[PDB]
Amino acid sequence: MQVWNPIDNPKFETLSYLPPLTDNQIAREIDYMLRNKWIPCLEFDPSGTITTLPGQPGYYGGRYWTMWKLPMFGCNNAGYVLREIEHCKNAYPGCFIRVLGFDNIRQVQCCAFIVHKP
Amino acid sequence: MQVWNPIDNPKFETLSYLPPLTDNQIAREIDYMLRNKWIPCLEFDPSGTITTLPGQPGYYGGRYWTMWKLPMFGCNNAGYVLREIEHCKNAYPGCFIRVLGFDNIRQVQCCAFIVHKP
Amino acid sequence: MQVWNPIDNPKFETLSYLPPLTDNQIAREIDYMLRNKWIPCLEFDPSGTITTLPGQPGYYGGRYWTMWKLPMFGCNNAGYVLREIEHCKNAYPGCFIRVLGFDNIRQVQCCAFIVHKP
Amino acid sequence: MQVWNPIDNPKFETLSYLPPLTDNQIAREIDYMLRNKWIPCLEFDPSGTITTLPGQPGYYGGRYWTMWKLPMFGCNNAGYVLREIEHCKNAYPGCFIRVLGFDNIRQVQCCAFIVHKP
Repeated sequence: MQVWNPIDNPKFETLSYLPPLTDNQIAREIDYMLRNKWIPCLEFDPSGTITTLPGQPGYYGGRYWTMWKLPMFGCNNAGYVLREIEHCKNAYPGCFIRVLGFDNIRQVQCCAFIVHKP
Repeated sequence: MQVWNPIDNPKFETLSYLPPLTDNQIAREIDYMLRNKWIPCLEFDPSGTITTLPGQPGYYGGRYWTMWKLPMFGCNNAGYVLREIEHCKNAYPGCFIRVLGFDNIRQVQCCAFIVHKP
Repeated sequence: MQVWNPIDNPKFETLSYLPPLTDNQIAREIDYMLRNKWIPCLEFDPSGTITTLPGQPGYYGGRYWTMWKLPMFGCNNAGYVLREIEHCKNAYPGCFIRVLGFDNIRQVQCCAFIVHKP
Repeated sequence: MQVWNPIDNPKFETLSYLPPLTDNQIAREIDYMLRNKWIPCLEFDPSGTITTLPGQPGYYGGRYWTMWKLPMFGCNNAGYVLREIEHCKNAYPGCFIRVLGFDNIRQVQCCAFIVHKP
């Protein structure tokens, strides 16, 4: 029998229950988005809390982050996405950073995972 | 004439107005729960405050604590409950700890008292 | 022309716009309450702020203080009220203190002023 | 491509997106108010934040400041407005300061800009 820790144990959605992610395993999730013709993007924010309202169902605060430059339309190689992450983290070394993708035919995001923590 | 102190004087429900509890007087409240065929349990939480809501009668926040492992079904000797409290005290030396009992025929708790303070 | 200061300038109701009160001028407001057959009392509290509620007219929080021992029924000399203030000042040297009076025929207070500040 | 900074970048309404203001171009915005027959005034406050209410459209908190002495009725030279700003700066060296103007025929303010920051 073992006990799960309730104090100071935050989580960050998908892939947060596995061992930490290495640099190889990161450029295998981008070649899967490129093989299906999706569009990469980047974001950053200094905090991650959630706020509500008294009597309004389905309203939450803290779901929008700030966009780095613009979506990378017409991209074929995975060596540019990896270089943009390094430019992002040299200017803001005290924020979180997250990677997304875009399906343009169904208009919905397809991926999300964290690559940097403060 | 004497004056009761209003500053920094919290209380913790049953048995809090008596002198502090010794190790002998603790293993006399367990032999009374065992003589009536009840089931022991343990809990712990870092805080103890209470919160309310504007216009909802009978709603309070801060009434659930975290359970240690599981209720001790089929227990006859009082030397195991005393050993589990010591295992609980080494993992979390900065929390409160409470002892409970269960009546399975009327479905209601039967006792509660505090054994450790931060 | 001169300017009235808006920063860090609290006030405490009646008699608070006059120069500070000396020990002589304090035992002249008690002989005026005793000449009309009223009953002295004492109070103390650590804070002095006021709160409200969203949509309830005439509700304010922070209007009750704590009472020292009991009202002084049947008191004729002013040397006891002055001695009780000194007993109150040694037990709680970090609170405010107020002096009250009671009219028992119209059931309403008649006086109030501050004698000690933290 | 360049990125606009989202962290710790407050703004103060009109003329805040231009380079900082020198002493020459502070005595050119007053001769424009004097040529149209308007009335100068001054203000100061220690903070600059805004607050709202749950369900009341068009209500905001933090829109009133404190007035220095009085509006300058019948003023023709711009050397008095410049001297009053210096008297205001020695008494309260930890507040913001604003300059206003008044049109008495349409009853509406005509300008506002900041001249001192903490």
